[PDB]
Amino acid sequence: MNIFEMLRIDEGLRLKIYKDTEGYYTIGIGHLLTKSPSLNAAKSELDKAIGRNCNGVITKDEAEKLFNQDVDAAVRGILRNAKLKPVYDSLDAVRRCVLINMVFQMGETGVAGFTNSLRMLQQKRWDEAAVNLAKSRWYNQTPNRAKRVITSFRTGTWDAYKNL
Repeated sequence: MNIFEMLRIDEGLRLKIYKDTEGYYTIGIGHLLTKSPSLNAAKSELDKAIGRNCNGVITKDEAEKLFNQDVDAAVRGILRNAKLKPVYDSLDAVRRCVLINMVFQMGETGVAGFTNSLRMLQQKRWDEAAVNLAKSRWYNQTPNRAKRVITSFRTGTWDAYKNL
């Protein structure tokens, strides 16, 4: 299991513009297009992102390209962020993927806000950190995904995804 497979499980693949869990216009593998209520705004962002007139629809290849970009941008974001970098550097391979999953979903800024949890992961207090992470809007809103993530940090293995 790797970061792409893991995110492909959590986000799904959709080749037509759709609304995410929060109501935002999204495409492919969790690629947010716009927070704007306008489907047109969305289709506009899409064409700009793909470089073609897509009329709200993309190909598998195009979804994967956006996916490649997104994951890269997530890793680079972590590496450039003063709060995240040290956490990431302190973690093992599996847990690093897990942090990436969070950043892909909620953005750098969003994860960097989880001060206490970050500190606990840094300290390798797995159980404590799992309980702290569970006390969030994130968890309450997407509990099945959050639980997979939390369990992954908890055990440091891919069991939660070997199911799926």
